Amino acid sequence: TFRRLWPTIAPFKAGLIVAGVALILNAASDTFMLSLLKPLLDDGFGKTDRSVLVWMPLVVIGLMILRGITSYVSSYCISWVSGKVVMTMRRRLFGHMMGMPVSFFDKQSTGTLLSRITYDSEQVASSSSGALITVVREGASIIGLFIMMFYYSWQLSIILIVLAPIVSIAIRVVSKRFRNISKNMQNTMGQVTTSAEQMLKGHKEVLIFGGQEVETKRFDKVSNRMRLQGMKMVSASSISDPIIQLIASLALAFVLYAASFPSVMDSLTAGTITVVFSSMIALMRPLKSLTNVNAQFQRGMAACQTLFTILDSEQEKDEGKRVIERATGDVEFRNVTFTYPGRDVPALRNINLKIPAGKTVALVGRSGSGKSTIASLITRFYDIDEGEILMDGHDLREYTLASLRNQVALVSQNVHLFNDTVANNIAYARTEQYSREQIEEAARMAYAMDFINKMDNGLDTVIGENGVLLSGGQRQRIAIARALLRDSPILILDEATSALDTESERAIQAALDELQKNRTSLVIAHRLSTIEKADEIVVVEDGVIVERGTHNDLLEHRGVYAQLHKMQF
Amino acid sequence: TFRRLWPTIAPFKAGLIVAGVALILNAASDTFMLSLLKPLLDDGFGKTDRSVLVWMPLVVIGLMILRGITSYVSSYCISWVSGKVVMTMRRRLFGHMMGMPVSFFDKQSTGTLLSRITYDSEQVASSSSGALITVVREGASIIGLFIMMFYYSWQLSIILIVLAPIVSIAIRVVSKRFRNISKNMQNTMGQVTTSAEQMLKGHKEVLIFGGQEVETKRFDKVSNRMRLQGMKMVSASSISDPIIQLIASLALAFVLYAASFPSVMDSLTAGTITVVFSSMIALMRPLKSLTNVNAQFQRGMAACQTLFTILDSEQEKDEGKRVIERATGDVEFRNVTFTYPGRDVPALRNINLKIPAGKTVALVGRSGSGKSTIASLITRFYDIDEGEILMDGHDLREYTLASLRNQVALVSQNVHLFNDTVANNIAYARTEQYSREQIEEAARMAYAMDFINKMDNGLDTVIGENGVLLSGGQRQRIAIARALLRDSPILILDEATSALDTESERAIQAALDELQKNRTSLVIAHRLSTIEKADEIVVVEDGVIVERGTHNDLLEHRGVYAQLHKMQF
Repeated sequence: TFRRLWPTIAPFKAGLIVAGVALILNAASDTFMLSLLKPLLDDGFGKTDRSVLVWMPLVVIGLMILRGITSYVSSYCISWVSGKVVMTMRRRLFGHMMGMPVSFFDKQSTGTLLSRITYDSEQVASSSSGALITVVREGASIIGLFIMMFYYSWQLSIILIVLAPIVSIAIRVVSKRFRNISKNMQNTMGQVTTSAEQMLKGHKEVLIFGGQEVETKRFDKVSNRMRLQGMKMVSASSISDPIIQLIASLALAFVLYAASFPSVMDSLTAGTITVVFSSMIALMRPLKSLTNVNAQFQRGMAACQTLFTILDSEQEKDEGKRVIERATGDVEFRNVTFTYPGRDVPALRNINLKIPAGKTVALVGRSGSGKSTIASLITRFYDIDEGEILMDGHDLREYTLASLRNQVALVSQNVHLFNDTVANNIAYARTEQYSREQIEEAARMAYAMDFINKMDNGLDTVIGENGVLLSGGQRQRIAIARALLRDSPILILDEATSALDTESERAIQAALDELQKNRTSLVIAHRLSTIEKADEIVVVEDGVIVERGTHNDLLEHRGVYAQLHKMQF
Repeated sequence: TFRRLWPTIAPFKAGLIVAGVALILNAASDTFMLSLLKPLLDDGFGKTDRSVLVWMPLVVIGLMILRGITSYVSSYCISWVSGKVVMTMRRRLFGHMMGMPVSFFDKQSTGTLLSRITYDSEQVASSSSGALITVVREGASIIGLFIMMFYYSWQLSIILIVLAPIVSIAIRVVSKRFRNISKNMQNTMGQVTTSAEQMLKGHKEVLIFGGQEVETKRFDKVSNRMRLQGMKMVSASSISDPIIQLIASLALAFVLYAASFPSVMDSLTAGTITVVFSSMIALMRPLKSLTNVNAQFQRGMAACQTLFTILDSEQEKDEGKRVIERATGDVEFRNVTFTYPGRDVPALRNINLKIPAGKTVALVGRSGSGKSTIASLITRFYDIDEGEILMDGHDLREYTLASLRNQVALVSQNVHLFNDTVANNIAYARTEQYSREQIEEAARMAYAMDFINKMDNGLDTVIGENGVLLSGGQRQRIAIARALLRDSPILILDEATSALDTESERAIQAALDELQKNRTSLVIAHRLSTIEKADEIVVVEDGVIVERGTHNDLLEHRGVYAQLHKMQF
């Protein structure tokens, strides 16, 4: 179909043409190797015992080294072109995916995105390359073989290529005849098989009533029936091979009959004949290879259409351009009803949550639905389905997206530390902005210096995966250091599970207290200490804040907070 | 492979020998077909003679008729041998399967039982036949071709065939080297792809921070890897290809060098070298095929061992020599504990149920746990796990199985009607015992003659599957007719469906009352009318005989019968 990746491969058209010429020369070497038979057959043997036959080994070994060099060069160059186009496709796909919304990553198919970016892309490249090399090198081979046949024997090729379609239509009609006979009788085969099945399904009924002698006689008759049907199957299927071989040898016999001396043929054959036949029994292979070229090309184009469908999806909407340097103004959720995309049930109904500036507000809901959703809603990682999230006098939609990202920071047990040095991870995308001294001080006041000093290289050790592979609490402290260096006016604190890690829960809690001394703290902690520390506490059963107030006030108004507090202890 | 099984195939040895000689002749056909080449080439065209060329087409086409006839005869005769082996194997398998215990019919795999009857029985014969044709035909071709090489060239054959394994080991070591390189490279590729996967899964945390170029740049570096590493996939593999070709052509050079460099060889004429090379390339195939003979043989022998194990498995136990003409005595359980084989939970604990002679007992239970298994137990489908069943003062295990099975008769909504005529189905395995007049008398007394009266051919119509396809209520009517003709002293009724068919339920109930007017009859049933009509009513919830007494008494004492009276309405 329509491919618009040609501008991608246009800069590398030179390498592609070099690969094509290499494949042309490869096919030329192969067909010249085939044509090498005739001088060998005539002069090498018939004329003399020794003469041409000494030159020919050198000629064929030379042709083979030429063929190998051409094949290797073509493979290397087409690999270069494929690698470059797949390089461009991969980086374009990832660049789009950077700004592309969370919706595809919202469990649409996360594991298959890896396939899309690597396996399907290289499948597109390999399919296109395979189609190109196949069509060019097999067209070259076909042209070379045809010119060989016409040059060596002008009159033999026309009769033989006239005969070949006749044999083709004969083979097709015979195969169709025997295939439909086969399936037509296989219907009866299935009938008898079902008869035997129903016969044996009455095992209890046979056992209870009478004996098996009548049953054995019935199975004997049915067995004889399927045995004769199997006779018919094997006979009908086996007679195909004699018939097809007979047709092929009839074609050969007619060819030889034409080769019988008249005035047309045999004037110039000598040992030519085998060469012609050799070429034909070679020529049958590329044409078959040429049959699948279109199918392979269509498969590659379908994969490329999938990739283009991924690419053409709209990026994250960022129409709002209002900028905000510091977000000291409070956050205000006002009757904000959110629905998860792909989820029929409303994830979050209208909620009037207030988050005053420089205060601790704690989400204490235990239902597990909507608790982490608000952390995404405050950050425009999902669209605002309904209601207004007004921060510092303006709604989140109006604000520049990148602004809202840098203003807010979130720290959780789950944190994807990037494959880099710890110092670079501490200031992601801000290493130019933040000095190494600032990074060290941030790690110090986050109480993570023990973990950095533990590793040999320290501030430059590769903390990412396939590197240090540090423990989860250490990842949390790295994240707290990231937020602390950023000094985000708005902090989100998930704390999914409160683990009293030895020698580390005290340090991480101290770091949490250090970070949340100032700035708003939207905390989803299951730890009772943070809940008590919260200036306000909210419990939401996915619809609305059932209870609002202090933890003691929420204890006074039991509702659902009482049993929740029982699980807290 | 300790298959043995030869007594089965011994009487059909003559067909096997005829197939073998025909197949050897078929291989000799190919040998002589290639032998025709040297007269066709050396003395056909290079020679000025004409008639020798006209000789070839007729002889090759007649050779092809010989090949086709030999192939057809071989296929037909080995089909005969295979069909007879399958005949005896299927017969001896099905006889044992009917003799196999009901515990073998454990619902383990009902369709694979047919597969053993159909798929595995044909697999053993097909595999044995394939191994036979492969070894005989391909070995005949191999030995004939070697005789060819030694006949046409006493010298070139030995050098070519001693050089061939050298080329084989060279190909093996080179291919193994490249495969090892590629294989250990695959692990590096797998490791590299994990970096891209990690960066992709980290989108959730890329977006909150600045991300952007520091992501893409990093990805770009990783993007280069599967290009460069990707080149190592295609580069090395590519340079694997011509090298294995090159050395092969080097061998093709060497023999050709040996064609001329000696002053001794000097005896190839023109076509004999072509005959030798053609015979080599035509020999490569049968050597490959002959390598797979052991695999086919062992696979077929494994399927044969499955069938042999099924045949050798112990039948239903028949260690009872006590014979009863008519079971006029009472049937009674004494603390009979039963467990389904393959089930850990005791299906039925100890039960001491007594059934007086003549009187009717009903079993009631919604879930059916424990209720249904008893009706099978009295027929010795599943042997007792513990306890004893006293029939006429002796144990059922003591009684002869075939003798007992005639005493009790089963009636249910689901009855496997055999594909014979209605008259046979009424007197299955008893058509000689009872007269046709008795059969129609039983049909009339069953009060279901009408459905058979309106039937086209009357009592002689094929009634089972691939026939009239009778209705399930009418199947139950046929069963009540079966019992009427048998006049079994013991009756078990299932009555699971409890279907109130219009005008057929009434006749069914009338027939049930007619049959159970006399003789012992226990009835599982959800019908309140039948439960009331029962002389005794029993409720079993898989644990114990919960309630014993009349239905009014079982209503007076709540227990569980009241809950049954709820949905009996």
